[PDB]
Amino acid sequence: HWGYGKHNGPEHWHKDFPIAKGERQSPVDIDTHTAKYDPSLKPLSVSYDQATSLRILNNGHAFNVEFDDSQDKAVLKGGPLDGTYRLIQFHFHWGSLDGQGSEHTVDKKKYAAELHLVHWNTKYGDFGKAVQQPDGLAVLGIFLKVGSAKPGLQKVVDVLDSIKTKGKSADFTNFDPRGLLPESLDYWTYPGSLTTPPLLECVTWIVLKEPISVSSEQVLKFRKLNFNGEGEPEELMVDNWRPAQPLKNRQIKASFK
Ligand SMILES: Nc1ccc(/N=N/c2ccc(S(N)(=O)=O)cc2)cc1
Ligand SMILES: [K+]
Ligand SMILES: [K+]
Ligand SMILES: [Zn+2]
Repeated sequence: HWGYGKHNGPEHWHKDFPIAKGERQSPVDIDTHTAKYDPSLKPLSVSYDQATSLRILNNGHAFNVEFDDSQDKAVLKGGPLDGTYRLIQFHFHWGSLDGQGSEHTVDKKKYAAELHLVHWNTKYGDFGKAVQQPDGLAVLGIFLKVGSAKPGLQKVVDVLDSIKTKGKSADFTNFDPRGLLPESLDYWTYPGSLTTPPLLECVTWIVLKEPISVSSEQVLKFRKLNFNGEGEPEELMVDNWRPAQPLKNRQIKASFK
């Protein structure tokens, strides 16, 4: 029954998930001055031309846009990655107010929200086997700030009314995640974890430096979602972010000078 509240939120997770206090937990604060440019990083390749979305789901902690990952399509490679990683889902974390909501921070700055595009390493055959591996996953993280609308986000916004409550899902085909990407692929990268239980330490994080802008109206619609199920007392789905965790024995690398 983990969640984001007082009695079940991030400070409680370690009881059921002791890895919460592990050596490579996420998210982290990205100290931009300490991050070092890495000339060993290969160009990052985001190839989403053939991405095939299937469905959108309110899982009671966020909403997931799911992809058919049965064929080699929507792939992430290059950068810090060895081999090819396949897109399985994306989701967001966001705040109750524009001043908070991101999981990663940049010199302690919190963005209004953060998009996570989740990929599994194809060497491991599927997502379930990949999460048993230290290099099983790559998550592409993208910050959201409130300003101009993101036109490519609107289709997601408009379907949220149909998945208000935990356990609701809806068909969501033909969504193009290319419409969610900023111009620049400049990034920071480090080894980390899932940011929700089970908090598994499988993730190569790739966090883009350039945020996307979304409108106040768009993020307000995220905030109308519910953590609770249909017929249950309303608890708005807001502040579904884990705070920054200790960096410990890690270096953050920059893809740019
Ligand atoms: N058994 C199991 C259950 C839930 C799992 N969740 N997958 C996740 C995928 C991505 C993230 S995140 N917020 O992108 O780090 C967090 C969790 C993964 C494995
Ligand atoms: K609450
Ligand atoms: K949940
Ligand atoms: Zn996430």
